[PDB]
Amino acid sequence: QRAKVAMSHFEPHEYIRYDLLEKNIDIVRKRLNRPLTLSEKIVYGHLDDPANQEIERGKTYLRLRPDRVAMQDATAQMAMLQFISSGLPKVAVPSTIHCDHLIEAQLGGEKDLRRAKDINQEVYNFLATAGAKYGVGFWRPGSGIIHQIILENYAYPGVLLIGTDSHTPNGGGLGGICIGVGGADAVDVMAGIPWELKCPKVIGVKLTGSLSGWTSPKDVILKVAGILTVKGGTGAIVEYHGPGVDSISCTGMATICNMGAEIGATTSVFPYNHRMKKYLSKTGRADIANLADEFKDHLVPDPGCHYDQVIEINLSELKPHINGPFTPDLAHPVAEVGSVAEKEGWPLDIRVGLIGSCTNSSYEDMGRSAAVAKQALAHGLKCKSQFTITPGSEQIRATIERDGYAQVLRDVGGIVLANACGPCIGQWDRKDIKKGEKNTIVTSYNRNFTGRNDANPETHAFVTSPEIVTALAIAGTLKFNPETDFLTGKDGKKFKLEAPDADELPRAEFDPGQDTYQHPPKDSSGQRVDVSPTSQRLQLLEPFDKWDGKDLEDLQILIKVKGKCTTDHISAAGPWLKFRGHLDNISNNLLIGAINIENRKANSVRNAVTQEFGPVPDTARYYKQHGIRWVVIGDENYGEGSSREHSALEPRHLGGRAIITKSFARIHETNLKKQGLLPLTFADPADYNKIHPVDKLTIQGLKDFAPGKPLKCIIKHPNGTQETILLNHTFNETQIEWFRAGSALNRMKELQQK
Ligand SMILES: O=C(O)CC(CC(=O)O)C(=O)O
Ligand code: SF4
Repeated sequence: QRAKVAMSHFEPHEYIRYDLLEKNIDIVRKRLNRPLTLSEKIVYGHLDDPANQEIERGKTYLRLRPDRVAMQDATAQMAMLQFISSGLPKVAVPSTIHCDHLIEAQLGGEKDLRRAKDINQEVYNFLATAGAKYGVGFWRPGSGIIHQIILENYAYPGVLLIGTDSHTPNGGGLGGICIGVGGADAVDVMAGIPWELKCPKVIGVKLTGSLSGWTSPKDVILKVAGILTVKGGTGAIVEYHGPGVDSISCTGMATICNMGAEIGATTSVFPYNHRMKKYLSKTGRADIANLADEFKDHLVPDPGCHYDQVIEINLSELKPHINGPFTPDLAHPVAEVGSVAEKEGWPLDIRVGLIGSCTNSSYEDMGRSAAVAKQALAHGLKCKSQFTITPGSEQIRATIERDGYAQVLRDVGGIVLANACGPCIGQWDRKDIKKGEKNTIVTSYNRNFTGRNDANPETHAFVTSPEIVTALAIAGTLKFNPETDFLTGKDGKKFKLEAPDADELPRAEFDPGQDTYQHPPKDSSGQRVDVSPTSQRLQLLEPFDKWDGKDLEDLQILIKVKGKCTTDHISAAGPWLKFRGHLDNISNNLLIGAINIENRKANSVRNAVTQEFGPVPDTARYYKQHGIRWVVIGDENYGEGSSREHSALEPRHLGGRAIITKSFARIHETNLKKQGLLPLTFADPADYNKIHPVDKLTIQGLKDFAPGKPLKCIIKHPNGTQETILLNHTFNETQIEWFRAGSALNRMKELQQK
């Protein structure tokens, strides 16, 4: 470039390329002859061949070059084990590993971490030395949660970042296009080969007005989530625009983008503006803010760019919301959730109140919660509900501890957890309830699908802002309304809660903390990575079978799934995180949470030759060692949720060939294709009704598998009738080669020596 500004402090030699962004935007701009949205500018500004790339929203697969890769320790293991199989020497773009997903909440900060490190020394150590070996930066356990370390250190306007986590859109709060992927997408960028992405549509949400009172940034995506729903954002990027943008802070902007993962959006982004400039300078990146100020026409939407749908939200009419209890999109004003709870049969007294995580743990957030705590304490009140605080990073723990917020929150009775996901992915030894107990918990997180936080199917979880969680945790009931209601203080007087006031960023600078990162040594030409051969924690990958050149006749249906089938139903979290680097060990959780349309139950499918009902994993393995290839049949938005590539490897390992659904979620469908399976959707969703557990399917036409050509499937019913349906797919000729080779990885390897 002519400028020479580093990407971050951890890669001083790797410089931001806005000259390249601008050359490619301008190449593109002139083929297209129209105004581009901001996400078109950053996405198309990162094409590997802008002159030849065919660009059609919701139609072409864009071939991109991401700037940096970020991995999280529950998905970095499989990501690094597949990278280890590419055979490549070192990674090709800046990459980092963050250790946040294997630390369980039990006693508090310090104690839960010493136990995580003892318990997990094998995995942490594989990650650290594979880091030292292949050049990936390593954030040491307890250092923070990946989306917070990224926003505070690695995100900047104009970055195209990919992370092995669904909540990676968090970065859009700093004007970057940060998309979540499975580990095999991460090894493509890391291997140096172009990454593909189906050209997104752009939903535009225009923000008008200013935020007030109890209303936070969190509210804007709770309202939008309710407006679009879980199915609403699939295939698009939500771009936020309007006067109202400058009324939100950078970390508030990151809250909104972060929760956009729950409506199925490819990512979410906000335009470079002064709030982001400010945060850049307060997080030690004044120079990124200054460089960006000179490339500002490339970091805002063009005038009159076109959104395929526009949603208009008035921040000034907006008022506090609590979403749930079993999806992020049943939206409620905080004002009404009391009544709905009693009309509906929802536990009214709030059991545990949880604030924090990477969605709501900025200094601003911690401060507004403390500004509510400070008033209850000022009337000798304390938390009527159990209360936990999770800092998203060591830097946020260190700075809020120092500016006093952390003690305020201990004084109303909160317990500060380790700077790790903890109860947000379900990594929580909860004890106040009995299992099966019916109870209500309120968090400031994002996802509140079933059993996500404690695996108690009957726990009713609502998500809202940290300030409303504190206010409702002192109250101990969903019946309470902060805005309106009075509290009886220790002294017998009533008073009400003042809407919090708080500094957006520290008056002072931010305390980084001690000893959070391990640099890769460009030194250790002799760094060695060893997976002990008999480890129950880690296992080297073994190449999947290449395709047989034949059609898939007489496939047995392992399970026909009724309803919602999220990646937590396919590959559960909680206790299976322990085996996230061991494929034949986590495979014993294949589809145990899914509902079998035959008997309305989970984990009891009927074995075809023994005619006895039992676990799905077992039955699949049965089929496998008997030579039975099988298929999974699903309903809408299959593979919905978390990025877990183990939802695609695990059917591949137990002998699955195809998953035929009415619709797939984005990240799950890339992962099926990457692992050599067939993701197929019905060309008519009414055909899901022609297929029964007992039918055998033949998928025909693999021989002349073509982009756009649909596949013909013959349904063979027990009485000798058969039916023929058509099945569509989104395989381009790049993905058909992954199919052929048996996985994308087997293909990757054919491009060297075969
Ligand atoms: O149906 C598809 O082709 C994929 C989906 C999600 C995506 O990859 O963006 C879509 O195009 O809507
Ligand atoms: S599990 Fe929760 S805290 Fe962790 S990265 Fe995901 S949204 Fe953030």
